[PDB]
Amino acid sequence: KPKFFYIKSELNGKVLDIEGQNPAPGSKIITWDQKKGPTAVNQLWYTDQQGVIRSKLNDFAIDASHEQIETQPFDPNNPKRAWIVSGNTIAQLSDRDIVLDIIKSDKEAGAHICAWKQHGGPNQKFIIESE
Ligand SMILES: OC[C@H]1O[C@@H](O[C@H]2[C@H](O)[C@@H](O)[C@H](O)O[C@@H]2CO)[C@H](O)[C@@H](O)[C@H]1O
Ligand SMILES: OC[C@H]1O[C@@H](O[C@H]2[C@H](O)[C@@H](O)[C@H](O)O[C@@H]2CO)[C@H](O)[C@@H](O)[C@H]1O
Repeated sequence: KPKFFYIKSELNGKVLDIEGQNPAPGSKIITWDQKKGPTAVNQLWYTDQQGVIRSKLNDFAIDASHEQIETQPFDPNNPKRAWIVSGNTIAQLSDRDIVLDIIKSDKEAGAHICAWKQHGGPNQKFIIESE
């Protein structure tokens, strides 16, 4: 029922990816080279009926409880787990000044992601790309 999308970095054209296709909670979200087709499941995302981002793989939310972002089951009363599309950024629903951010602008595949104060830099710039 939902249409899925990639979250693609303007820093290097790599996409957000649940490391190793791991459906367990606490799996790191990293940058990785884009896959197409049935194996792309851990790079595909959608927004739920309230507009909040989830993974196609396990319907988990993005979680910024730790320095590095990871997957966790969605909890509507945990502000660290509600992330939204906001123009060319992924923003924290509860604080729009906080966006997803490729740590230290690392351009290598496998880079980790953090929640950071918005500054307009290319490491905070993401394009939503329909599957
Ligand atoms: O390492 C990030 C990368 O992992 C891929 O999954 C690999 C896994 O890393 C490897 O240990 C196993 O032998 O094969 C899997 C499939 O190639 C993910 O597919 C990819 O999306 C990234 O998350
Ligand atoms: O650490 C997250 C934060 O890093 C900034 O980049 C810094 C980096 O932390 C530092 O080690 C290096 O010497 O200087 C970099 C450039 O100022 C990012 O700008 C910010 O977006 C976050 O990613």
